[PDB]
Amino acid sequence: IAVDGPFGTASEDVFSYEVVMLVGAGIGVTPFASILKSVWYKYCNNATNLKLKKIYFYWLCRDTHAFEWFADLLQLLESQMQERNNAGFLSYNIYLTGWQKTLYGRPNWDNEFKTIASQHPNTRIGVFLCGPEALAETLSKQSISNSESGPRGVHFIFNKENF
Ligand code: NI
Ligand code: NI
Ligand code: NI
Ligand code: NI
Ligand code: NI
Ligand code: NI
Ligand code: NI
Repeated sequence: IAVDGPFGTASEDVFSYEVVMLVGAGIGVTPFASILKSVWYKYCNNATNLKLKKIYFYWLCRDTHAFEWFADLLQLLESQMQERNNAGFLSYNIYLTGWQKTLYGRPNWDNEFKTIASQHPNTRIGVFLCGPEALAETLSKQSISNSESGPRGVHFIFNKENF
């Protein structure tokens, strides 16, 4: 059993939230490949657990060919989802940082958290990451700064995972 596999801790944590923000940068996108596959499998066969309803995926990429296989995986998943009546389950943004649209540059995280927040009031959002320690700081800060103690407040819970 792998942490990034169907019965791994990371996969279980991801499935415990109604909505999640998954961020994978560079080689850090690799674990998410197995996680996305397992989540799609569970969604189609796991009657006993129906918690996860929405995935916001962020891919920070420098070399587009090095992980060409990951892009194909995203299209594959996206296709299967549109098929079995579930397009909208996954929304992904790809950022080419070398210098479902693909953008050049890095995201404005403050803007991203606000948008997601406004779309899911009174929701506990799990935030996950596999990438540079700095990006972890940013996500942590944003997660806290964008959460609200109010009744309709949104909660961004950054989950540490041992990839
Ligand atoms: Ni194992
Ligand atoms: Ni496993
Ligand atoms: Ni378990
Ligand atoms: Ni090659
Ligand atoms: Ni350069
Ligand atoms: Ni709700
Ligand atoms: Ni609350």
